[PDB]
Amino acid sequence: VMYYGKGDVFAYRTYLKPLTGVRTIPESPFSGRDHILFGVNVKISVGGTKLLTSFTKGDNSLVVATDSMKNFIQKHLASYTGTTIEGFLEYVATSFLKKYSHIEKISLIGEEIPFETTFAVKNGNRAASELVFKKSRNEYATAYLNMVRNEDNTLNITEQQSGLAGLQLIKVSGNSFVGFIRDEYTTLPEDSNRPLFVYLNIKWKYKNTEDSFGTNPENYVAAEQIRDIATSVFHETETLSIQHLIYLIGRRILERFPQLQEVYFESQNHTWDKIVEEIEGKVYTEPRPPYGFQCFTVTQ
Amino acid sequence: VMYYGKGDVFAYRTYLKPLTGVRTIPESPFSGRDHILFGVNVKISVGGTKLLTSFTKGDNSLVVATDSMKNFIQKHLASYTGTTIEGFLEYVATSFLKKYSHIEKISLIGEEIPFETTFAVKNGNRAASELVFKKSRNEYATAYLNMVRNEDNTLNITEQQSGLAGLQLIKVSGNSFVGFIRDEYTTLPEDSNRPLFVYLNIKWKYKNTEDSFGTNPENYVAAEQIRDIATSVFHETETLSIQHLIYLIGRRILERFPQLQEVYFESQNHTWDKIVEEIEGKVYTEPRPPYGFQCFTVTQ
Amino acid sequence: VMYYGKGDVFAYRTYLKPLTGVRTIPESPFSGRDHILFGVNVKISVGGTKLLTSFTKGDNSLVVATDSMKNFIQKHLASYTGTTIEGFLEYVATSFLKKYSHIEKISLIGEEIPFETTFAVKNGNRAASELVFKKSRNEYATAYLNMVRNEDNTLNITEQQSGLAGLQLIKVSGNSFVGFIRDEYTTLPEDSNRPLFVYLNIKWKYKNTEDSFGTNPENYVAAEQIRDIATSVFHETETLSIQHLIYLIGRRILERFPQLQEVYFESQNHTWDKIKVYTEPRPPYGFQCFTVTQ
Amino acid sequence: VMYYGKGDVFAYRTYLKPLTGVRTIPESPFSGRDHILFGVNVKISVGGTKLLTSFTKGDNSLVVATDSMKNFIQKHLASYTGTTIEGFLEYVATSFLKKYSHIEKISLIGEEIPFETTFAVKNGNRAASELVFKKSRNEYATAYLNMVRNEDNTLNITEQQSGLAGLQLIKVSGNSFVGFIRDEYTTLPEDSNRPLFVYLNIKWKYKNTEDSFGTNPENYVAAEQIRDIATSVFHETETLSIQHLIYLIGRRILERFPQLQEVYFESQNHTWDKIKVYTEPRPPYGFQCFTVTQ
Ligand SMILES: O=c1[nH]c(=O)c2nn[nH]c2[nH]1
Ligand SMILES: O=c1[nH]c(=O)c2nn[nH]c2[nH]1
Ligand SMILES: O=c1[nH]c(=O)c2nn[nH]c2[nH]1
Ligand SMILES: O=c1[nH]c(=O)c2nn[nH]c2[nH]1
Ligand SMILES: [K+]
Ligand SMILES: [K+]
Repeated sequence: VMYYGKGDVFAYRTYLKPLTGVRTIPESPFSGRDHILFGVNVKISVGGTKLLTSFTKGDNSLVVATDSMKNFIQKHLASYTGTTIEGFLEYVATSFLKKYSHIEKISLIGEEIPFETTFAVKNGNRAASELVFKKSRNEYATAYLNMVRNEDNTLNITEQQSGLAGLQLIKVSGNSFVGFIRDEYTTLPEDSNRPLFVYLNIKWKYKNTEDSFGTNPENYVAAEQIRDIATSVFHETETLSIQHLIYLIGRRILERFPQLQEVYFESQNHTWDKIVEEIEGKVYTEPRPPYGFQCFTVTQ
Repeated sequence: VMYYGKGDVFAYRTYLKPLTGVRTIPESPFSGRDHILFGVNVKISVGGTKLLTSFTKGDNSLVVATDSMKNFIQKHLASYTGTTIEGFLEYVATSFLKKYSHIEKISLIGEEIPFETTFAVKNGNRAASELVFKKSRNEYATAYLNMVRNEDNTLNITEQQSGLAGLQLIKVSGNSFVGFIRDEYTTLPEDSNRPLFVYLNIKWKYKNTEDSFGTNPENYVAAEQIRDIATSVFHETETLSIQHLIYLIGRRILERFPQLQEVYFESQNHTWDKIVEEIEGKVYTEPRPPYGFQCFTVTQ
Repeated sequence: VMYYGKGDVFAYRTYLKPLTGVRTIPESPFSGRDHILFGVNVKISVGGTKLLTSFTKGDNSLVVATDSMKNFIQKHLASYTGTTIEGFLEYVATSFLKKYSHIEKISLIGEEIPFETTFAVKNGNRAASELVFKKSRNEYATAYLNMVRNEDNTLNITEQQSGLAGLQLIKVSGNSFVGFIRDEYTTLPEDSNRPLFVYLNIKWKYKNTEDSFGTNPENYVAAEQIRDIATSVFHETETLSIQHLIYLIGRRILERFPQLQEVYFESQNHTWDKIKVYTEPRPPYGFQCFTVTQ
Repeated sequence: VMYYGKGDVFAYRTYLKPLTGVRTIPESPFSGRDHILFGVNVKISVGGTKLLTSFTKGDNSLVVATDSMKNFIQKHLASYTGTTIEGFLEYVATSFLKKYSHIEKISLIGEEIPFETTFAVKNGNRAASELVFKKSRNEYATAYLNMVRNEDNTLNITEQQSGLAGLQLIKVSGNSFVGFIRDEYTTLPEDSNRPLFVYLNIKWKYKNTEDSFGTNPENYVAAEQIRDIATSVFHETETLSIQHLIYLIGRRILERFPQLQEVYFESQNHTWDKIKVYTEPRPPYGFQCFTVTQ
């Protein structure tokens, strides 16, 4: 392996081109993004056989400084005319490989920095502010893009993924976990009504990469819509495990978005413990640190 | 000094008594709390001259185990019949001092664990879920209560404060910081239009402690309403500094809530830097770690 | 209340004047600091009645920008000729009030950024490097200073404290917690041999503020020495509670350092649960606050 | 993909069998581990075709609860008779696949929880305590193991790696970064003497998996020794980049440990900005990934 790059390249700008013309689904009122305030955190990693002597000899002749990669990313947000985080990564990647022809591969991760609308009273009228936004530390959209320059000097995307990260959902009732193996290592009691608390990271892969860029926005799959499917499916279903929940969420995603090839889940179990004192309302509290987790792919 | 206690006592319960009958203000649509899902993180600290030998001699005869304080808090959330985090602390404090008459002082901090409504589709109807909630890592309500047992064995509250913590607001334009001292230590340029990013922690003190408990809920001041004043005032005003912004927020709070005696601000400045590369849309990025801060009290 | 300032002002300096000639105590090998690499994280807060209109009117005419406070701190680490973090805060505070006559009060917190030595081979000899250091995220020295300008324009120290923060100590045996109140709320079993795991913040106040500056280094009390007293006392004693442990640590500190007026403790209990094998507990943690005076 | 498991399974054990008889190298004093106190944080992941219906139908009949995996790990630390974190993972993996025939693959990550010795006075003599240890939040040993059940029911190790994580090293001088591309996007000045601050994660693979278990301790490679090689090489060399530094560290590791097949580096650049006085940079950090093979 031989890669180098820059992480935590934050970039914020106002008045990105709005995302509109999206295709709606029953589970979500999402209708687009006004993009008055946009933020992204980018990680860039590059490689190429011509970088060998920067490691073996200390020869920096062909090294793009990682500080310069930071400048490159931030400058390209200023000139980006598109509407999605996926399209921004494609713009950066194509531009970078065209600039530096000795680079054979670039990998980009983009994580949206989400902001929420606030309201203000102007002359007796309370209405959405175009100026003041709340920074959110909750869920956010993500994107991943890898691109190569082939031996014949043509350029190709080699992996593209979109995602939703940081979603934390608790369902207070309507969840069971029963019927699991009870042997000499089992101290977990059967529970026909637990308050299941799941962390969800969800990623999806398009059949056609062009659909990820917003160029024809009716074919875009928004992380907001995926989020809203997840919350609806969790509500609708008596869950039998996190495994079965994420299967059902994935099936619903692929049914709603036939342009997707597959969907990938990383879930964690953070369910609260019943308190020690006997019960009045039932009371729960934080568990010990060990957390369950699941990784699962659903394909068309 | 001589105190001991328990921190990070989390307690979650469903169907706390709803908060309704609140008094509205122009800046906020807040109309109450449904309390289907309630969470709080409590810190308890106690003291008393009779605890001396637990330090000086290792005699635990009069020590309430901190684990037992945790049990006490969690059990009392199960039996609490009120509607506010302030009233919950009062219930815990009065009950604890009545149980343990050798304790002379108790200090409680409560931090709400906020949850946000989600939506689900049931038989074609998309509507607020009573089951699935999103855990929020954004702003949250707080409460502080100190109570003593006097030498004559009567009980009194000795300090009570309510608050809002973790509010992060960015205003993209309509902020200036000019006219400050320019001397041999000054490298900051004058800026007539900066994207001011402030962290706000806001605390308030009632004239009459009973108004904090929800018993007559029209006299309650909700952290939600304080939040909404802060966002409105930030929008309405060309800011001249964070100092002047928090003064104006405080004045508006005290005007809207004449039952409050004073309001206290802890603010931090986290404003982004303009990027190094020249500009296309202007682009900003994260600053170096040093952050400005302000502490300020406004009184009636 | 009316204060403003800057937090997280980091400053890293090479070749500060070495701290030497400190009095060594039996609990600790500490005998000074080479100061090849010295880092500090400073928080500055200032106030004064003449700042009122910066809040009430948006008038910045008397505002020292917090960014300029950051520059002031960093520049003064470059010019500081002393040997201790306490002396550095004194230098910053005096310098700042002398520079800005409208400031009536300044409060400073300094946290040392600790570095540890590393091994290098030089001509076959393994020894501590003079060039390569390891950044530590464990315990660290602290200092606190509040200074005011009086109406007669004299400057006065109103608060001064030194400290050790972030010390995490576990003793595998020789600890009990028994005899506490058992009632309707008690589920904790009595335990005659627990692996007590304590977090310790320890603060001390000098009888004579001059002793904190290193001017006469025989009178300086190093956070390293306080750490080593804490571990020695923890080892020596069959503990009966965290309360009684911190009492005994504090008594030893005051006995070893008669120039100290008081010691202050903030402890937390992070003892593992028994499943011998132990594991991490649930989040609630016990804590204690306690002062011993000379 | 179809896996599930448990993360953050902490387990703390006293008096593990000591690691002794290790081969010492010139860069490091390391000569074993007393193992009075031993902590590990384990992540377990398992899979198998027979788990399909636990996802597709909600049938838990073949689900080992992740809580039970936690119990399994913790109990096996109590019964483990070996001397290394790599050997502990092997014991857990073999034991788990032998217990649960429907599991076809298991992946384990183990992170050592590092403790440091402390000073105590015993009858006037200051010495390392056998009872009181300091919890360290600095660098730590790691191990990784993947094991599968074949169709003929043999068990096979498919991946195995050891590591050192969280090493943070700053070298005050003797580092350059010059000669890189300067174009429209370059604002970074050339620097002939920077205080290079690197974070290092270092991983290695043995030629013979048996060497990782400590069974023959002369062949074990301790994370402590890798750390000390890293600091020695950093010291010895006028660095020309992080890229070239990690190349030289890796070459020295493979020379000192011919039983190793490869070394892998994940480095990050956290060098301070110059305001001599330096300060913390803005958040963006450089990083490098690089493998050296024997
Ligand atoms: O949903 C769950 N899946 C699991 O595998 C599991 N194991 N313990 N609890 C659990 N809950
Ligand atoms: O609003 C501000 N107040 C201040 O005191 C300050 N100092 N630098 N920038 C600043 N901005
Ligand atoms: O040392 C202790 N002090 C306490 O107050 C306490 N309470 N529970 N466990 C405890 N341990
Ligand atoms: O060691 C370095 N390698 C790099 O690639 C680099 N880029 N900017 N600074 C750097 N330093
Ligand atoms: K719309
Ligand atoms: K209502």
